[PDB]
Amino acid sequence: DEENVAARASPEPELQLRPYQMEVAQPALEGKNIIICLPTGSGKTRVAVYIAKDHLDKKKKASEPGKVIVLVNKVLLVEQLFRKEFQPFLKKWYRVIGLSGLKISFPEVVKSCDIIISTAQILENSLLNGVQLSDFSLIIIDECVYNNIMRHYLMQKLKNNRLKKENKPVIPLPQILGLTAS
Ligand code: NA
Repeated sequence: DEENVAARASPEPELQLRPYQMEVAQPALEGKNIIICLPTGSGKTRVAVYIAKDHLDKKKKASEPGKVIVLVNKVLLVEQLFRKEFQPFLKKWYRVIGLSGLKISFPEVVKSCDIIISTAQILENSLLNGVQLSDFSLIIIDECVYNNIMRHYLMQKLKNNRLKKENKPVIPLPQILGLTAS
């Protein structure tokens, strides 16, 4: 019909999820740390991008810091998620970049961009050594390397419990979104 004719001439990618995908995303949309398990890579990716956009939109509305890092475990996945997914979906609203490993610096992409696609190793190197976990409001972990990052998170949670006891400000920690297909 008339609606269908128009839709057939509407080329921009769309980020409307199926109801099942919405159901499994819901706790992440509410800001809860969670794992999402989906049956396809394309589905997992679309859900990740939707959650990232929702997250950053809410932070902007609330005048709170918003910055997403997406961690993968292969250099080729960095360029894929950057150029084929997050950039085409969100470039209208957010500064997206992929960094895998020559002039571009990881600490500087963290300062200047809103969605950073990188490897777990690069984050871990920047952390275990320029960058802090608190810099990010959301960390998306593909195929949920990660033991050290997770220990680091948990230790900051423990440290925050001490800071609270001491009537000192806590250090902000990101929401964690783990993905697995499937
Ligand atoms: Na799916």
